[PDB]
Amino acid sequence: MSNISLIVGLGNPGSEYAQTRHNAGFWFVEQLADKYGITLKNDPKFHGISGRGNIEGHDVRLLLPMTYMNRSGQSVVPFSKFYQIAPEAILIAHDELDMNPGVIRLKTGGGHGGHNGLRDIVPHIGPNFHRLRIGIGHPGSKERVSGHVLGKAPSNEQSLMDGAIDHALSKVKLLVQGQVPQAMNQINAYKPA
Repeated sequence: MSNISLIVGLGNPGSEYAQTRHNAGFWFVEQLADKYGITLKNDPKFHGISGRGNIEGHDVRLLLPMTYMNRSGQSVVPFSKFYQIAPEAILIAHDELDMNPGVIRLKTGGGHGGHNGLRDIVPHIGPNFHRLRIGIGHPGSKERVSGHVLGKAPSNEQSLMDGAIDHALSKVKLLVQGQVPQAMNQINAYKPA
């Protein structure tokens, strides 16, 4: 398998969305960046904030679109095309409504599952990139979905999510080194301690 060479976190720009559940992807990539000392800088050419550096012996790019969530493809697509990165070398971290806080899964392929950031990406690069689905819970009804993803989690649910993100972070070495089945097994087995 392809090594993962581009890791994307999905979310919305600005301090009012930084702590919301819909920025789970940003939390993961920001924390990865600082773990490895990768600096994320403004990258207006690609409508995002990006960085590059060594993670566990491999040269990896990191991207946070600054397009707003529903327009994420306007950053991910031209960036991946410019650097000639195939979908199979891409990991996209995002909030997943269909999984509870503290649940996290790595998935390869499939569609957007209703996720409005992935909806903007699958059409243009196809589906065969990897996803880190960070569970944020489902509020109860189709009506409350928007206020839930656009809201800040209470501290109990947030700890659960952070625990899950910390675990995936510890598996990034397998991902960048091409070890995706092993990483999938090991990420997908997580349960809160």
